[PDB]
Amino acid sequence: VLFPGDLRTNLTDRQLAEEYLYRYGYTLGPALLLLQKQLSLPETGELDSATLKAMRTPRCGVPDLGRFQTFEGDLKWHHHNITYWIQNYSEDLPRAVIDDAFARAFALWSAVTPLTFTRVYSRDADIVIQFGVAEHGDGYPFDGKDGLLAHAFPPGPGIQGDAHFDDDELWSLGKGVVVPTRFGNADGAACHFPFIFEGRSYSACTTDGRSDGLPWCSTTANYDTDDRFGFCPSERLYTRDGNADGKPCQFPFIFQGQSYSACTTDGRSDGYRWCATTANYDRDKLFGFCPTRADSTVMGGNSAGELCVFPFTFLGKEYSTCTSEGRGDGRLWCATTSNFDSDKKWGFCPDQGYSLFLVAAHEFGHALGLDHSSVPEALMYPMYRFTEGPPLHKDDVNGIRHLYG
Ligand SMILES: [Ca+2]
Ligand SMILES: [Ca+2]
Ligand SMILES: [Ca+2]
Ligand SMILES: [Zn+2]
Ligand SMILES: [Zn+2]
Repeated sequence: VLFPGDLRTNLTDRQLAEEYLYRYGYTLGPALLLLQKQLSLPETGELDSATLKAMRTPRCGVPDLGRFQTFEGDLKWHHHNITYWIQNYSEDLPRAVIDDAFARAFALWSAVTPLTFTRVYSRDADIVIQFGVAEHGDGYPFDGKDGLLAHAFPPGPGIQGDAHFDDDELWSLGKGVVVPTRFGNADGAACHFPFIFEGRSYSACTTDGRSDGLPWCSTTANYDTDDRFGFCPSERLYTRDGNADGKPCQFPFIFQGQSYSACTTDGRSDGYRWCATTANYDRDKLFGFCPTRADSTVMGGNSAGELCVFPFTFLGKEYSTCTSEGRGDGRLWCATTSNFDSDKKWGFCPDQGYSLFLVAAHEFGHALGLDHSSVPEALMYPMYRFTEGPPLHKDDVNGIRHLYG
């Protein structure tokens, strides 16, 4: 029926083209014609449906023509060992997955050149890596969800060689929120969203098929045929850090003489959720931090930030997984209370997100001196499109090789 707080203000075709052609350095037919060449679209010189479809797809924020500013130097590194510093992390992913995605993105390039990359921990690095949100320190602000996904600067001193990723995007490995599991039979392997269990398709973790309320997930596309799974982040299964050694929270638990039935911040200013791992913290003084559940935290709607509540009632019916019921755009949402028919509290469920790996490899191409390829399947192509294979293409290789070795 109706979804309040769902805002539709996405720009019209003309405003979009005007901004896009301005932002990526093209500035209408002459400009459009250039854009179609850069992207290898039919060169019609008209704002056609293929051109609009492209302006509407997520891409890199680095201009296709022109540069961000005047840059110092010949824009090619002149020492082979390049240093990089990861100054901050996105919370959408396990810090280790982030470290690894970047390491792998760098490896695609050290592979076909004499360069090598070594992780460092100071602003000293040749390449400083950072997650930022809108205005983030350099005068080239990001645009909120889905516009440009990131950007980087050519080789050089200062901000040059740096790479920035827009944390308004859901960062992942491109196939749904990255959720490493605990205790399944899957060795800690990550959840495979979407997964099939007893029929149904799940795009998040569920507690159904269980009675203990532990959210789990298949680690393959079909659990029914594979029997491989693991448990998702839950304070009912484990806790992190603290002194409880990982033991699950116990509800309820006494603290400051007060009885809690959920994690809490009382006693902290850093909004971190924690809980006692025994029925009484004052007596036993054992506690741990409640892990965060990214697979089912909604975006947008009138409850951004909150968790899907399953099952939830929609049109008298019961839903136990994210749904697209009630929508014509097929997108997934969930209610953030058990009854949506009365509460109307909802949000959109996490999507595939953007591969931190692919985007980083693309941006590192810039931090090394490369520009945009006009070859659709090449890594240095401007637009984002998720693919499973190795991403360096012949064109990327010819380009990085023209600069190094
Ligand atoms: Ca630098
Ligand atoms: Ca964006
Ligand atoms: Ca984010
Ligand atoms: Zn780019
Ligand atoms: Zn930036």
